[PDB]
Amino acid sequence: KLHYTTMIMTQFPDISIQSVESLGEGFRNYAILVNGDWVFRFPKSQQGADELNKEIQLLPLLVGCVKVNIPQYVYIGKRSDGNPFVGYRKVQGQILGEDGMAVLPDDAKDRLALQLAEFMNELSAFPVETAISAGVPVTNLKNKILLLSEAVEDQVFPLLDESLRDYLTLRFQSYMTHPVYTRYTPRLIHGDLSPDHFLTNLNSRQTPLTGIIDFGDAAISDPDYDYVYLLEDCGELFTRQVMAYRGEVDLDTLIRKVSLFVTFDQVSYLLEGLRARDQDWISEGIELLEEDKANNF
Ligand SMILES: NC[C@H]1O[C@H](O[C@H]2[C@H](O)[C@@H](O[C@H]3O[C@H](CO)[C@@H](O)[C@H](N)[C@H]3O)[C@H](N)C[C@@H]2N)[C@H](O)[C@@H](O)[C@@H]1O
Ligand SMILES: Nc1nc2c(ncn2[C@@H]2O[C@H](COP(=O)(O)OP(=O)(O)O)[C@@H](O)[C@H]2O)c(=O)[nH]1
Ligand SMILES: [Cl-]
Ligand SMILES: [Cl-]
Ligand SMILES: [Mg+2]
Ligand SMILES: [Mg+2]
Repeated sequence: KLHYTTMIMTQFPDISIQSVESLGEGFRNYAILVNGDWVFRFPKSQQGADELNKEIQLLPLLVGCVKVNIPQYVYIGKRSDGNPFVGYRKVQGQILGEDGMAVLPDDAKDRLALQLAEFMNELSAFPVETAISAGVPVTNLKNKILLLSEAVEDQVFPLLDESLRDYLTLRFQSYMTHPVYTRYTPRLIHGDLSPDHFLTNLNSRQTPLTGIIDFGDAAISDPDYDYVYLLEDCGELFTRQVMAYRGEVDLDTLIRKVSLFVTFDQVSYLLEGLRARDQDWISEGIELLEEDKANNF
């Protein structure tokens, strides 16, 4: 508390702090709300610092290209050399969350699907070279999944029933051996496009999506990756609606491709629990892998 407030007030003489409250946190950042108005967002690691340095350069170039609100860093602070933090006016609205889309009526879901399709479209139109110049990495997704499959063999396979191992090997091979999945034209992607990052004003019937946050995973990569959490967290029906508005073709094949990404996400989630040495997380991740197999076959 006093730790974050002292850094803020030392570095920003125009901020007089009357209230401070925790707002949210993810794997890479801790966010607090100052005076009900300002989000101060603090990286949790050097990797978080790298991602924030990317966002500092990228987001100002994106503001004028998207039709939702995104964070605009007004305050740029430093913890010490190479350790930035930022402050931005809260992106307004209600975070939708996972449990949000499940309850929404048809007209609202239709409008949200249209707005998300448009947002993805805008990212796919953004000049890749400008993004790279802003520190956005070029992530060859085929090579990333190859490295993942090696890690799984080493760290994950020992924990599994051989039948679940057989399933995972099948999923990795189904992705890796099909050019229909592995070849793509790279684009700027958000990289973590899950509904915990969707800000809404459901009072607006026709334009319920108002904001998107957390661009820390932004990459030049496969645009189909930005469907992964739509499928995992919003469901196949909604995901297919977004795909239709975007003019995707052969949705059965595309859904299969994204479902492979979902499998790999479940592996990744377990690997994070193994890295953290969290037995509850490990057990949860093993269960999610079993559910992935049961849901697909
Ligand atoms: N909370 C419970 C859920 O947690 C995971 O899903 C969440 C991901 O963890 C998030 O992403 C983060 O973790 C990823 C690796 O897993 C990273 O690549 C990414 N950069 C991180 O921001 C993503 N934004 C939302 C998604 N619902 C499990 O998969 C899911 O089964 C489980 O129900
Ligand atoms: N309502 C609201 N919540 C925010 C805002 N910025 C961050 N948050 C919350 O803080 C959490 C952590 O921020 P995020 O950038 O996603 O951190 P990361 O996932 O660790 O990279 C988010 O998931 C939100 O819950 C904002 O502008 N408005
Ligand atoms: Cl992956
Ligand atoms: Cl398969
Ligand atoms: Mg986040
Ligand atoms: Mg992030």
